[PDB]
Order: sequence, then structure tokens, then C-alpha cells
Amino acid sequence: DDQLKQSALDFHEFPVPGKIQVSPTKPLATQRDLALAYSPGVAAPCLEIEKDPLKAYKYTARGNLVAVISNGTAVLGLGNIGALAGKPVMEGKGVLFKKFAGIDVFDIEVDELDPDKFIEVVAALEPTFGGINLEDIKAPECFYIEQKLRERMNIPVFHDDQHGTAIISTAAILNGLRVVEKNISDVRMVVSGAGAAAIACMNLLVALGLQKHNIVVCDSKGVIYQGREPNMAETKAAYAVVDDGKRTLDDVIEGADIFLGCSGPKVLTQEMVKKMARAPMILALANPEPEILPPLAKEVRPDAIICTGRSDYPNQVNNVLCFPFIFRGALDVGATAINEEMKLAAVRAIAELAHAEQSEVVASAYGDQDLSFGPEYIIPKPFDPRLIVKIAPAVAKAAMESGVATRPIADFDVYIDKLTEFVYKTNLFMKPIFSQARKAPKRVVLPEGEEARVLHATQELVTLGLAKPILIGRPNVIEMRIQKLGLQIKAGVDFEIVNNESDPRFKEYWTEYFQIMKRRGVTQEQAQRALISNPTVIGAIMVQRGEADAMICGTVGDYHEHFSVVKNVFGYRDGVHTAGAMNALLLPSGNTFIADTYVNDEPDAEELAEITLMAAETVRRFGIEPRVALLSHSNFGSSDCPSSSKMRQALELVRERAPELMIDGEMHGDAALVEAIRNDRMPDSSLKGSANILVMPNMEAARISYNLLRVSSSEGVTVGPVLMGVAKPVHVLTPIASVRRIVNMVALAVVEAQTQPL
Amino acid sequence: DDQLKQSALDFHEFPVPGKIQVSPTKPLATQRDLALAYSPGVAAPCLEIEKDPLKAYKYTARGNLVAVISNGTAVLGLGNIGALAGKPVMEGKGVLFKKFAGIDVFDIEVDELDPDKFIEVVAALEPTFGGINLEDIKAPECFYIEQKLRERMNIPVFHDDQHGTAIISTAAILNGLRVVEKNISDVRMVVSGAGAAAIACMNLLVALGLQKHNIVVCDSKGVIYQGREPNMAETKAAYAVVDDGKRTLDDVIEGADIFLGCSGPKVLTQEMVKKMARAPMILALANPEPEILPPLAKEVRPDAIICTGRSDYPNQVNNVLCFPFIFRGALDVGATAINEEMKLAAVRAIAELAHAEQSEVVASAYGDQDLSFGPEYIIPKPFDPRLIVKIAPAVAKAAMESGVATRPIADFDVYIDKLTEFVYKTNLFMKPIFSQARKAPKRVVLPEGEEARVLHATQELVTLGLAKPILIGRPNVIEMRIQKLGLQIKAGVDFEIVNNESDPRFKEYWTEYFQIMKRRGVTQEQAQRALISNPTVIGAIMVQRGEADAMICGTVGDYHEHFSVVKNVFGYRDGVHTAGAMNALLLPSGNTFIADTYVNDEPDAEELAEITLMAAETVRRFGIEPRVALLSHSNFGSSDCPSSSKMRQALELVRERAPELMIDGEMHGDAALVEAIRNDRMPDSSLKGSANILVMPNMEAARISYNLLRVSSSEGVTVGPVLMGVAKPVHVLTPIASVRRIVNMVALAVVEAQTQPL
Amino acid sequence: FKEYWTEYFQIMKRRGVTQEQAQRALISNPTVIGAIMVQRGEADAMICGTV
Ligand SMILES: CC(=O)SCCNC(=O)CCNC(=O)[C@H](O)C(C)(C)COP(=O)(O)OP(=O)(O)OC[C@H]1O[C@@H](n2cnc3c(N)ncnc32)[C@H](O)[C@@H]1OP(=O)(O)O
Ligand SMILES: CC(=O)SCCNC(=O)CCNC(=O)[C@H](O)C(C)(C)COP(=O)(O)OP(=O)(O)OC[C@H]1O[C@@H](n2cnc3c(N)ncnc32)[C@H](O)[C@@H]1OP(=O)(O)O
Ligand SMILES: NC(=O)c1ccc[n+]([C@@H]2O[C@H](COP(=O)([O-])OP(=O)(O)OC[C@H]3O[C@@H](n4cnc5c(N)ncnc54)[C@H](OP(=O)(O)O)[C@@H]3O)[C@@H](O)[C@H]2O)c1
Ligand SMILES: NC(=O)c1ccc[n+]([C@@H]2O[C@H](COP(=O)([O-])OP(=O)(O)OC[C@H]3O[C@@H](n4cnc5c(N)ncnc54)[C@H](OP(=O)(O)O)[C@@H]3O)[C@@H](O)[C@H]2O)c1
Ligand SMILES: [Mg+2]
Ligand SMILES: [Mg+2]
Repeated sequence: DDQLKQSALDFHEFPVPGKIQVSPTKPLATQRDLALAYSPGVAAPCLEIEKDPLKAYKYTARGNLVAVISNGTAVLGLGNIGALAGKPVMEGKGVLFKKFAGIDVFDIEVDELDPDKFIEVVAALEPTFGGINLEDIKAPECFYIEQKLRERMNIPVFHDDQHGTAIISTAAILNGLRVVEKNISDVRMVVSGAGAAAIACMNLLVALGLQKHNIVVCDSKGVIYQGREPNMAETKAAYAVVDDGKRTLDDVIEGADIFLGCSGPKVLTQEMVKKMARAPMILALANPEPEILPPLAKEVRPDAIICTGRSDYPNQVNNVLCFPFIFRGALDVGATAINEEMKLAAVRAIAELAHAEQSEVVASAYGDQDLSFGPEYIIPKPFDPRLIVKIAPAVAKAAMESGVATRPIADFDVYIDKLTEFVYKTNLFMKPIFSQARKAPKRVVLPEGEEARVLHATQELVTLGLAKPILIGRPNVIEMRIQKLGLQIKAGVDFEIVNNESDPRFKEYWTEYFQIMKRRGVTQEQAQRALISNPTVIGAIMVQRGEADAMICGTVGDYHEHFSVVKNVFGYRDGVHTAGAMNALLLPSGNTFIADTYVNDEPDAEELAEITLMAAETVRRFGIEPRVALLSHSNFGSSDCPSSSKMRQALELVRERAPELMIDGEMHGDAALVEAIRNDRMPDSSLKGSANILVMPNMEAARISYNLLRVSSSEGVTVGPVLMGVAKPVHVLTPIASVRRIVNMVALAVVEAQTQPL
Repeated sequence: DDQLKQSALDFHEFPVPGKIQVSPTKPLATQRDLALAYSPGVAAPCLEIEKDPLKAYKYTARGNLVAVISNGTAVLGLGNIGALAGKPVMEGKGVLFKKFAGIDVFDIEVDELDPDKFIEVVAALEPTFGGINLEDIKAPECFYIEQKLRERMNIPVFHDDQHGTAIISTAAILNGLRVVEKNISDVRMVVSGAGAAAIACMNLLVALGLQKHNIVVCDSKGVIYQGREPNMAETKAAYAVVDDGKRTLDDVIEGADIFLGCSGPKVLTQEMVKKMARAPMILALANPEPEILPPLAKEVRPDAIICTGRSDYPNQVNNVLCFPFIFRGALDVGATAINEEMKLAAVRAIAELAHAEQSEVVASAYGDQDLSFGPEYIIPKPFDPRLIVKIAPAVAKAAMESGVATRPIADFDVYIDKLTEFVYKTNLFMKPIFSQARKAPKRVVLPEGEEARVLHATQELVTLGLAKPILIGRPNVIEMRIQKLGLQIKAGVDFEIVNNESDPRFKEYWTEYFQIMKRRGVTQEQAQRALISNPTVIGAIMVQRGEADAMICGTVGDYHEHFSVVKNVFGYRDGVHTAGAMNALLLPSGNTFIADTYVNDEPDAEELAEITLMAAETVRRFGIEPRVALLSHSNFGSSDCPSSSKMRQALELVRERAPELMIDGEMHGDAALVEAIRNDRMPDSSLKGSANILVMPNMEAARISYNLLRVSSSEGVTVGPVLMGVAKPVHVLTPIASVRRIVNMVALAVVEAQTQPL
Repeated sequence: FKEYWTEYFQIMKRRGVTQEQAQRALISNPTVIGAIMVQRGEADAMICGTV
């Protein structure tokens, strides 16, 4: 716990406190715009809203924000710690809101511990938000707040902690009945636990068609029957059962077709599973520890379908399936609330998507797709790119038929086109790489073993279990620096040290290097010096001999001093005559790759075509459809310099060698990234949307552009420089490489080594 | 009004509604970070705040936001129109907050029309904000709200609409007494008007040292004396005077040393000024129309000092002097409120800055500096870059001595260094250009007169009075397109049309062109064709003949087809042998210029040195200190390609020819923009901070980098491409030029033509 | 070691040698060590090149 505690504490404490910030979306540097954006001109918009209140959407940005409001009464599993102490959780919830759907979130921690004032303040804050996600609140005051607001608010009010997880649970049950081959009106549902995210689920399931008399509710006290306490509170009498001696979970665990558990860990015992019914449908939503372990249920009864809230098992009940996309559906039409119709229109799109998987470009073999509608796959993945095109139009149509939509949409196809254009610019492709690497770690040698960044990265890799590292350097220096940095990695146990000043394999290593380079200017004495003073050579020989599977080098020195060694020892991949390096950037238009940043100073047309094909294949392996643009200062033949002609010839060669690849050129960068400019210049261009692969005419342009964009349009680091064309898994980094970049590159190298490391 | 109404309505209605947006400041695309940013890891930060509540500043971003809260009871001069209808004004106020100081603003329009619930909701919203700027609220409920909050809030509460303008008024009076040579305890102050931004000013002036019995208050009723109404409300009895027959403004206008007017236009008459005292000190803060016209006061009495709230006169009382910087001072220390000490510590820094002007790099002769402490200059300019270094440390020191500061600062010099680093990246240099151009418009010919963008720009230029335009094209097409676009410009009155198909000056024009180009491959017949089919040639001959002062061309066609004409007709400036083009970008590090984007395909070392010197001089004329970086894929001699050696030679030449210029190289782009990387590589580099001029080795790198940065790191448009080295004021644009870019370039050309157009 | 590699870096900082590269050179390149020794006056001459 201490290591994880320190990692989380330092996750955002040192560089900048917090996890979100407020940023403007429009520019302001001039005069005569203040005369219009302020008092002299701002009077005209105001008088329009006064005459037409409905015109507040054209001249303002009112309806796009959501409030995440808490009081800190039940902070995760920590309980009542206060509203202020719960700010990090609310901030992280807003982060998840923004990262998965693109929802602006204001996180508020009201200090009120009384309900009445809670509704007072939330109703006062009405004009600020288009929807209020109540979070970290006890019961049953939340229901009262939501009902009073919805009957007093002309704007959407949606407690997500109830209704969103209700939707996710309901969709996992409607599709589960298909697999178990049972009817909704004949199944028996048993629930052990009452709380905030249980009553909404029960209401949704009852409105789905399930009989109320077939539902049994419980808590820590036992079966919630009639005649248990003199003062038995509400939200428990509408679902209570008559007293027939039933008092515990096991009394109703027999014959239960569905078991929706949302309270308490370690509740279901092996005997209860043994005495359960056939084809169990267990929904153990408990996050810190589920009600029943999915490995434990599938052992005693292999016919059980388990839909947990954890990230370690499939069919994950994560609210990131609910609060991003359900709120996005509610907002995009401008509702007045999510009634049962919208709650069902959203629950049916999720279920339809879960049983209509059709591949459509995935991360090659990187990871584990296994997308087949069955027991192990009942709901869409937490960050499915398609869950904005299926939910938002569905909710908009439901609102149009329900009378709560204020501004109807006429042409839906344009709407889906706009939403898919929006979702094309988000792709978290490093998670499957990390998962695949964790599935089977490989041996990776790091020649710069004395570097502080490399030691930090080695600690992280050992903690995550991504690879088995081998460090080259002086043992005394490495141990002293590990102690100075306060790391927990130990030589020999966590990682292996190769002493470059002394090793029993010195003779074999330098003899092999001499045999490689004897007719390339290297004498035996020079080989002996190289196997002592050049760790890259040691690592390359190690890889070639099969004592390691991959190598990450280049954090010290110049790129070509490592690349020359790599090329000499490994050589090119079969059928390849050139190599290139690709760097990745996250721009507003999406993930963007820049090709040949480090290898070739001035490639010719054939080299450019080979680089383009390799880059397209590599990007395809990430799960991204390649869209290539050949860049030049000439815009579609406007210049006749030899560089532009070379780009045109490379385009012809690429078209000859790969007719299925999306590519155009030669063109300017803005035309490559902005579709409107390109459509103005070349209406019938084969390149659609924004290009994600930019191939440059020469080294200097590529490197200068990449450096300026990296320091200017900085939105995180994924991979780079990615080396292509070499016959072994190896990448050369740069001295400015960060710890996260090193870890990512090691994971990518492990994944490459797993599949025939050639 | 209709034209301004349409301009303001379309200012932000068509492209995107609204004027602000919410943007994150940290990246999120990976896994294993959700395990730390959320539930599994987010528990560790929460338990730390529970044990230590003061630790909420290290693990959260709590204290940086301000609420701008209104109820729409007095919207500017429109009165009571509602809270929702006042959203554009609040949004614009937040825009001004962010643009001048960098303050995050949440704009709220509460529908409550009752005070008690207003304090209820604002006190409920305490944990969201570090300060509440009450706006658009009547009196005296605001005082009650502020007092109750400050006595119930442990966080800063600062009604800016009272106290900030009180500070600005007080600073304009303390410095005014120096000019008028009078004592604060012996002056007579007369006020005609009671309102929100008058009682705070009176309180501040009384605490400054002025006697209460020397202050006279008035309203529409008249003198606020005792015994006027049976129920005379508060905030008027603490300053009322005894009844001696004084009932109107003129009864107390005699002998008044200071006249602070903040209510009503057209209040002071000529006779009142005639019967006033010597050295009048008039503060007419009325925004829509001042109490007395500054031109009217200075005529009857030339000894009067007037400090108005308008932008048409000096000594402007604009809250952009108050709410950005005073709130910044309050926030940067983490106060508990702005008491009199902070209110005075901020008012003394403003006064000290107003009478301690020392130039320190201004916009050359572009505009009107005239910074001399006198009657016409009593307060710092509304967007003075230095008003964050003088106010924030002053307020922090005042808080440290007052016991309201929670986290004291030890080393102040580091603090001022950080603040000046922050303020170095903001410079609104186009406003002085626009002002200087408006002072003396010039004749500017636009060869592409039939373009829709050019017609829109011509309409804007005529409206702003920046230049006298001359359009070249077919009159029928121009009139038909003007009618189709619905513009109000009329040929012959607003602008002059030159018909390229018929003009009585055809023979002289083509004869002059032939005389220029007879030994450069142009026959007489070719000259006759050129003076019909090439509008750029017509415009260039017009400029050379003195029938126009400048030309803006290039919105259609290729850059070099216009540049060749310009070079042939005009030639180089005396003492210059090469030309270059500079493009401007607004990056996170500040205004950034990229040199030689369009002229020279591959300049040599001497050409690069000349380009660098011209770019440095041009940037200096904008009011920006030039800091040049020579860019290459080689980092301080790491490569030996001819391009890197050329950059090194150019560096040596530049150092020889300009020893006073800040410059270094050759280096990578990231080292040029990020000081930490450069300090790591070259500790003793002469380049300090972030470079704002990037000189590129060849055309392709410059253009590709500029295009990618413009479409990716887009933060508005200022100028570009700026042509340097030509012997006449002319600029060649590109086909992708926007209307705003054309207007800006025309203004720059006018300013260049005003000063010896060579 | 520190004085030697610092002097070498001061000589070669604008010739493609970083501080880390200078530190590596003052360990793996005896010719550089001898040349710095001679330039510092701790030796009068150097004979190198047998390898
Ligand atoms: C994975 C890697 O390889 S990382 C790189 C590791 N780097 C190193 O190990 C470098 C350190 N080692 C070295 O530099 C060399 O092994 C040396 C110079 C010390 C010795 O190698 P060489 O002198 O060229 O020859 P050789 O391989 O025969 O070894 C000589 C050794 O045998 C000993 N020896 C002496 N006479 C004899 C003999 N007749 N027969 C065998 N050994 C003998 C020597 O004393 C010497 O001992 P030592 O090296 O343990 O001190
Ligand atoms: C600012 C600018 O200049 S924008 C560019 C404007 N462009 C133009 O004006 C192009 C339109 N004009 C033209 O192309 C030419 O003036 C032309 C071709 C029409 C005529 O010019 P030319 O034939 O070369 O010769 P010249 O200058 O002597 O003019 C001939 C005219 O004189 C007339 N003329 C005939 N005999 C004689 C004579 N003995 N003496 C004088 N004029 C005569 C012709 O009928 C003709 O009349 P018109 O041009 O009004 O119809
Ligand atoms: N979608 C999700 O991921 C999700 C959503 C909600 C909850 N959860 C998880 O579910 C658990 C409880 O959440 P909650 O909203 O129900 O909070 P809660 O109501 O505060 O706590 C669970 C409640 O269930 C009862 N309970 C406790 N232990 C029990 C046990 N062993 N057997 C039966 N009943 C027991 C108690 O009710 P009484 O005190 O009234 O007897 C207790 O108050 C937590 O682990 C939480 O993380 C997950
Ligand atoms: N810093 C600034 O730029 C700034 C700040 C504040 C105000 N102003 C300007 O000052 C004016 C008034 O603002 P305010 O806050 O005072 O609003 P206000 O109180 O709502 O309106 C002005 C008040 O002054 C009185 N008044 C009106 N006309 C008058 C006249 N001709 N002579 C004397 N008194 C008159 C009336 O008070 P009774 O109805 O009680 O008699 C009236 O209610 C507006 O033009 C406003 O824009 C500028
Ligand atoms: Mg929660
Ligand atoms: Mg105001």
C-alpha cells in the first residue's frame, strides 16, 4: 500500500497541484473587439434574449456544463471524512467525465449537512448548469432533491450516481437474459443490499417488466420484511415482503435467476452458490471488493454470468460506461430530465451495441479483442469509441417523441456524421499495449543503467510487471544512486546487472563483435575496447545471442552513434532496404505521427515510399486507420523544385505498391490537417478528414516541426521515436526522453518481441 | 447603431455561440493513471486533507477561481431586463478578467430577486471560489451580503464593483493632489450621485484622510440633507449634511477642489464650471456618457484634470485597471478579504507606478506614448504589463503584516521573477498600430477588388476609418457582389474603383512599365497586356507614381508572381540586398515570429544575417524585445551538415554586425522555446527565457512548421506575412488570408507609409 | 575527474559534446585524458596512437 500511496500522492502533487484547470476556447488580443464583446456592443445580444428568451443558445454558451456536487458523507470506502477532504475524488470524477465523452464539469463540495438547505443551494445554482450529477451523498435525501428539482427545473436534472449505473445494470440484464434463455417476466431476482445505486436499478428493472413480488431486498440487518422495526424508513417498504420466516440471504438464494448485489464484500458463500439455480446471473457491483469473486463463482458453477464493477474482469460495471455517455445523450438534445423513455432509449442502444459487434479496425493482435457476444462479453467496453453515435441520437429521438426536446434536429445523418467526426480524434491505444505486455513479459536490456531516469523507469516497470530488465553499468554507482533516489529495486532479484568493467562473457562477446566488423575497420583490440566502453554494443550482442529479447537505448549521446551499431549488428528486416523513425503527437485533430525524424537526412522517392508503407503498417497495428499526407512547401504542383517532384514520384510509387491506402499530396500542412482548406483547393482529393501520418521531404523540416509542435501543442506523450525496418526489436531514444516515454517504449518493445522478434 | 448592432450580434453568434469555454490543463490518455487519479489511488490524497486541512493546496487546485454573480437588475444602461438576459455581459466581464490578469471566472446569473436568499446561495457556494465579484446588483443589499460573508467566510470575499473602482478612483485622487498642489485634509469634495460604486469610493477617501464634513452627496432628488423625506434610507444618512438651504449641485459647486461624479450624464453646466474653484479635480466616471465632457471642461477652464471612464480620453477609469489586478493581488497571497490595508497597499502601488514611468521598451513611434506624469497622465494604462509585479507582491506583503496570509513567502525576488516571467508572454501590440493608423489614414490600393474577403475588409476599414481604399476590378462585378453580400459601401464615396478594362491613364501606366522592363524581356505589346490583365502591376505603378501610399496584394495566386512585380518596380531599400517574409504566431510561450517563410528558397549565411537583422528591427518596432534563435536539426555543433555550418557562420556575422542583440544557436526548437532544456545543454547561453524570433535554414522547414503550428497551436491572428527589405510599403498575402488578417495588414501598411514611405 | 571533464566540456561544448558525453570521454578515451593533462601543464608531451 505504501508504494501505491506514494505514487498516488505524487501523481499530482509535485509538478502542479490538482487534476483539472480552466482554459478559454477563443482568442483575445486586439482592440475594437472589446467594443463589441463588452458594454458598447454587448448590449445588442442582451436585448435579443429579453425579447426572445429561447435565443440564449445562439449568443451564449449556456448549455454544455455539468455540476458534480458532493458533501463528503461517504467518500468511496472511507466513509464520512468531510466535504473538503473529498475534493480529489470529485476532481477525478470530472476528469473521467471530460476524458470519455467531453463534458465540462464543475466540482462543488458544499459544506451543508442538512437536506433542506441542500435543495435550496442546488436549486439556486440552476442557471449555471444543464444537469447536476449528485455524488457521494447518503439516502434518501437524494431522491427528494431530484424529485423537487425536476418538478421545479425547466432544465435537465440527472442524478447519475443512481440512474446511470441503473442503466448500465439494466443493459447487462436485458442482454444477459438472451444468453441464459429466460423471460423478463418469469425470472426471480434477489438483492442483498440497499443504498443509493440500488433503488434506481430496482425502479428501472420494475419498469422493464419484472414483477415486484419476485424481487427480494436485504441489508446488513437481513431480509427487509414487514414487522421488523417500530420505525422502518422509506425506500424499503415499497419493496418489502411479508414475514414467512425468511431472514437471511440464503433463505432466498434458492431459485434466484438474477442476483443484483451492490453492497458489502464477502457476502456469498460456496454453499449458497451450490444451492442456487441454473444459469446464474450475478451482478456484483461492489467496487473495492465484489460480493462474489468472478474466478470463485465460475469454478463452483461454470454456467454463471458475472458482471462486476472491477477492471480486472470482463463485463465491467464502470460508471465511465454511464456518466460520460448517458449524460452526453441527455445534454446533446437539451432535455428537461432523463425520464424512463430516455433511460430506456439509452439502455437499449448499449444492449444493441453489445450484441452487434462487427470488428471495424482494432489494435491488430495487440491485446485481446475476443469481441464475441457471449457469457464473457455482455456490455460494450468502458471506452468504446462508438458509444456516442448510438446513444446521443437515440436519446435525441426519444426526446423528440416525448415533448421534452426544445430544438428539434431535422437531418439525423448529418448529426451522426458530426458526432463520428468528433469521436475520430480520440484513441487510447497504449492501454492494449500495456495489457499485452503484462500478459507475457520479455527480457529487455537497458545500456544506460546508471541514469536516474532509467532507474525510475526500471522501478515502474518492475512494479507494473511489464518486463524483466537487464541493466548495464558499474554496480557501485547503480546501487549508490538507487539508495540516493530511495528506490526499492534490488539487484539480482528485481533486475540483473551486467558489469561492463568485468564479466565472464567478455571474450565471447568481443570475438563475436570482431567477427561481425573485421572487414569494416575494426581490429581485435578495437573490438575489446568497444565491448568495455560502448554499452550499446554490449546490449546489441546480447540481443543477437538470444540472452535478451529487446533493447531500449539512446538516453545519452547522439542518435546515429547508437543507430550505426544497431544497423551493423542486426541489419535490415528481410525484404527491406531502408529504415526510418516515427514520432507521435496528440494534436487537436487527434493522434498525429511524423515520419523519418531521425534516420535519413535526404531520402529519395523510393526511400520515401518504403518509409510511408512501414509507417502505415505500424499505425495500423496500433488500431488507427492510416491517412497519409505528403507534405511540401508546394501545394499540388504549385512549385517545381526537385523536392516537390520527389514527393510526387513517391506518391506514384506508394499508389502502385498499396492501392488500398488513403494518401494524397503533395500539399501544405494546413491542407493536410484542415479538411475545409483541402476541399477548397482540391475538391476530389482521396484524402478524407484529417491526416494522421505526415511524411516530410527532409530531416530538418521533420525534426524542427516535431520539436516546435511538441513544446507548443503539448498534450501528453505516447510513443517515439519508433524505429522501423530493423531486424530486431530495438528503439533509440533521445537525451530529452522522460521516464514515462521510456516506460512506454519498453512496453512497445516487449509487445514487438512477443511476436517473432525479428 | 444598426451597423454596430449587427457587428456585435455577429461578433460571436455565427461561428460558435458564447465567448468563453472550459478547457483542461493536464493530459489524460493512458491506463494505470486512472488507478491513481481515481478510486484505487485517489484515496491517499483524501486521507491527507482529513488529517491536515491546510494540505488542500498541494494536492488540489482549489484557490484560483472567481465568481462573477449577477441577478440582472441593472444591466449597464438597460436597467432591469432579467438575470438570464444579462449572461453576455457577465461572460464579457469574465473575458476581461482572463485577458488582463489571467483569472478563471465562473459567470452565474441567479434568478433570486430577494436579498436573504442571495446571501444564502452565495454563502452556500463558498467552497467553489476564492473570491466573489458581485456585479449588476442594486443597493444596499450588496453591502449586507459582503459584510455577512466576510464575517462568516474564512476565504477572501471581494465585491469588485465597489472596491476595485474605489481603488482606481482613490489612486487617481492621491496622484491628482500632487499635480494640483493641495493637501488631502484641506480639500473640498462634492459628489452628485449615489450608487453601488460611490459608497466604497467615499469610504476609501474618508480612510485616506479626508474629513467627512467636507464631503457633499447628491442624487436626482438633490442635496442629501437631513429632513427631506419621512423614510430616508441608509447609505445616505452617514454622509448627509444639515439643512442650510442647499438643495442643488450648483449650491455646493463653489469652492469644490475635487468633484467625484459617478451618476447621470449631462449634469454639469458651463456656468457651474465658471463658478468652480481653481485647479479643478473632476472624476466623471459615467461610462455611457460622462458627467462632463473632457473636451468641454478643458475649454472653459484649462486647469481642470478630468479622469473619466471612457476609452476616448486619457486617465481612463476602466475597471480593467481594477478587477484583473486588484483581484490578482488579493488571490496571489490567499487573503481572507481586502480590508483597508490591502485596499491601500494596492492603491499606493498604482499611484507609485503612475508617477514613476521609465519607458523600458515601447512600441517605437507606433502610436502615442507621451508617458509623462502630468495632467494628461495620472494613472497607468489599462493593460500596462507591469501592473502584476507592483500589486501582487505589495498585497502579499500587506497580508503578511496583517495576519490574513495563510502561506507566507520567504524570498520575494524569486516571486517577482516568476510574475515577470508570466507577464512576458502577453503583449497586445496591434492596438497602438490601429490607433496610429486612425490618426492619419493613407491611400491603400487593393488589386483583388472583386474578392468577397476584400470587400468585407474594405467595409470594416471604412467603418473604422483606418485607410482610404482604392479597388481595382470590373465595376459591374464589384457592385453586384457588394449588393449580394449586403454591404453599405458605395463606389466613389466610401472607396474609389479603378476599372482595369478602361481608364484614361492606360497609356502613361503601360509606358512607365515598359520603361522599367524594356531590357527585362517585356515588349510594348506585353506591357499593354500586363496593364490590363495584372492588377498587381497596376497597383505597383500607382504606388510608384504617388497616386497611392501602399498596396496589399496576394489574396489570389502564388506569392512569387506578386513578389517579382514588387521587386522589379520598387527594388530594394537603400543599403539592402535581400528580402524576407515574417509570419507571427501566438504560442503558450508568447508572441512568436518565424522568419523567411516565403522569399528565399535557400539563403546563404550573409542573406540569413540580413534577414535576422531586419526581423529584429521589425519586432523592435512592435514594442517587443527581440530574442533570436537560429534553428537546426543540429544542437550546438552535434552535426556537420552544410546547413548547420551555414547557421553557425550566420551567427558569427550577426554577432559582428549587432553586438547588442540577444541571439544564440544553432539549436533545436525545444531548446529555443524551453529554458530548462537549453540550460541543461548550454548553461552559459546568452539567450535568456524563450526566444520570440525563429530563423529557419530553408524555405520548406519554415513554411511546414508555420502551417502546422498555425492550424494546431492556434490562438488568433495578428500579422503576416510581413515583407521586409523592399523600398515601398507593400505586403503580399496568401489565398488563405482571412478578413481580419487583411484588415490588420492594411493597418500595418498605413502605419509604415506614415513614416517616409520608403 | 571533475576538473578534467569540465575543462574538456568547456573546450567542446559548441562542438557537439554534452556534459555527459564529456564525462564518458574522460573515462573511455585515454588520448583525451593525456591531451587535457598536457594542456593543464601536468605533462610536457604525449606519445599516442599505438592502438
Ligand atoms: C557481457 C560483457 O562481456 S560486458 C563487458 C565486460 N568487460 C570485461 O570483463 C573487461 C575486463 N576484462 C578484461 O579487460 C580482460 O579479460 C583482461 C585484459 C583483464 C584479460 O584478458 P586478456 O589479458 O586479454 O586475456 P585472457 O582472456 O587470456 O585472460 C587473461 C587472464 O588469465 C591470466 N593468465 C595468465 N597466464 C595465463 C595462462 N597461461 N593461461 C590462462 N590464463 C592466464 C591473467 O592473469 C589474466 O587474469 P585476470 O584477467 O583474471 O586478471
Ligand atoms: C490605371 C489604368 O490604366 S488601369 C488599366 C486600364 N485599361 C484600359 O484602359 C484598357 C482599355 N484601352 C485599351 O486597350 C486601348 O486604349 C485601346 C486598344 C482601346 C486603344 O489604344 P490604342 O488603339 O493602342 O491607341 P490610342 O492610345 O491612340 O487610342 C486609340 C483611340 O483613338 C481613336 N483614334 C482613331 N484615330 C485616331 C487619331 N488619328 N488620333 C487619335 N485617336 C485616334 C481610336 O478610335 C481609339 O478610340 P477608343 O480607344 O476610345 O475606342
Ligand atoms: N457501480 C458501482 O461500481 C457501485 C455503485 C454503488 C456501490 N458500489 C459498491 O457497493 C458497496 C456498497 O455501496 P452502497 O451504495 O450500497 O453504500 P452503503 O449503502 O453506504 O453501504 C452498503 C450498505 O449495505 C449494507 N451492507 C453492508 N455490508 C453488508 C453485507 N456484508 N451484506 C449485506 N448488506 C451489507 C448496509 O446497509 P444498512 O447499514 O442499512 O444495513 C450498508 O449501509 C461498496 O463496496 C461500493 O463501492 C459500487
Ligand atoms: N467605473 C465606472 O465606469 C462606473 C462605475 C459606476 C457607474 N458608472 C456610471 O455611472 C452612471 C450611474 O451609475 P450608478 O452605479 O450610480 O447607477 P444608479 O445608481 O442605478 O443610477 C444613477 C443614480 O444616480 C442618480 N441620478 C440619475 N441621474 C442623475 C443626474 N442627472 N444627476 C444626479 N443624479 C442622478 C439617481 O439616484 P436616485 O434614483 O436615488 O435619485 C440614479 O438612481 C452610469 O452612467 C454608469 O455607467 C460608471
Ligand atoms: Mg461515487
Ligand atoms: Mg458592472
